Amino acid sequence: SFSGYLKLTDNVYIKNADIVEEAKKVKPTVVVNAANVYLKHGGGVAGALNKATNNAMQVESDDYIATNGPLKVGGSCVLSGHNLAKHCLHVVGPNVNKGEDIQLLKSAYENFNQHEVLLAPLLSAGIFGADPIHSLRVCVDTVRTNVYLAVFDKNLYDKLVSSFL
Ligand SMILES: Cc1nn(C)c(C)c1CC(N)=O
Repeated sequence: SFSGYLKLTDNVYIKNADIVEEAKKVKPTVVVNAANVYLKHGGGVAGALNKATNNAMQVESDDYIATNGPLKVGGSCVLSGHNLAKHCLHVVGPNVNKGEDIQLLKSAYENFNQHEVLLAPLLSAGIFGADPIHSLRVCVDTVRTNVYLAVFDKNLYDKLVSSFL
């Protein structure tokens, strides 16, 4: 199962890890992707997860968008986890670099509550432009299911742990 995690709360755990390497090692039931409404997995966690699937995630995602249209900011969809997990929960957090409402980050984390355990990144952090300390706070105050957070950047991981209330 999950190893080397620091316990933050009853249900939130955190580790300085590459989420792709973590997924390949654990092969969890659910890996969360930091998706955009179009499921265009270009950069950040999405680009890295998609690249690990040899673009199979993008092919599947384009078929999903052709049938269903775009997701909502704060919304999600469950697709295949390919070689990384049983399922991938594509969750759209607000992108602050696109003027999206930061209040939608709580709605985005509510999607995690439909899954008993998840491997996930911090929503809206990184190239999405939100403060990762705020994202972790919304995560622990919103998610009630077991979430194992993978934070790629060591310096950010240390800052998140040392500032966690
Ligand atoms: C992979 C990966 N794992 N995690 C947690 C992040 C933020 C990434 C994105 C990247 N390094 O391209």
